[PDB]
Amino acid sequence: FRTFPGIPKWRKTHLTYRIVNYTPDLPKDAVDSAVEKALKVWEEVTPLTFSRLYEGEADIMISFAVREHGDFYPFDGPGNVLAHAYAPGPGINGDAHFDDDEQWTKDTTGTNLFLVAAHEIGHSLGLFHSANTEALMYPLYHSLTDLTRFRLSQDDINGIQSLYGPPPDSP
Ligand SMILES: N=C(N)NCc1ccccc1CCCCCCCCCC(=O)N[C@H](CCCCN)C(=O)NO
Ligand SMILES: [Ca+2]
Ligand SMILES: [Ca+2]
Ligand SMILES: [Ca+2]
Ligand SMILES: [Zn+2]
Ligand SMILES: [Zn+2]
Repeated sequence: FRTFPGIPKWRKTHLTYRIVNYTPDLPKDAVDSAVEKALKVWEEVTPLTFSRLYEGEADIMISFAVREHGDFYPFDGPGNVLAHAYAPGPGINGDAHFDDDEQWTKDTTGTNLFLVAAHEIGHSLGLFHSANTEALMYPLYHSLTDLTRFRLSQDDINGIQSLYGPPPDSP
């Protein structure tokens, strides 16, 4: 696995997130659910937990945008770049932006928000891209991915636990 230069990481266990805006592609509940599920994937392999804020500045600010949207990395329209996130830290760091020129769906008919979100939260937590072709952190989306068999690879777990450690206990 790979981390960010300087190995940035959250210095606290209880993190907060907030959905800044909503895409027209899906109903609000579908967006909230996808994000919650993406966060759950990581909470179960670390001693971290997440709480939602509806106002103010949360650690992880989530939003949808198109083309130029404020940062040094404008989106490219439909296809190619699907989203991007920033390493742990204050301000824009830890935030995740989704390209709304993509057709976000709850399933795989279009671009599954859950899968992409899970990958982005990986960056928000301090993980960069992996060369391991089975890792969630390997930068490649495929429409034929089977959601029912989704799970983190050992490379993703090793990586995230090298930063925050494993959960205090297990079933
Ligand atoms: N087959 C495997 N292992 N797939 C994982 C994987 C494993 C298990 C289940 C699903 C997936 C796919 C998750 C989707 C990951 C996103 C795919 C990358 C799309 C292109 C993109 O948006 N790239 C930017 C890079 C921007 C750089 C611009 N210079 C990025 O990465 N942002 O975060
Ligand atoms: Ca932030
Ligand atoms: Ca795009
Ligand atoms: Ca869209
Ligand atoms: Zn952005
Ligand atoms: Zn990525």
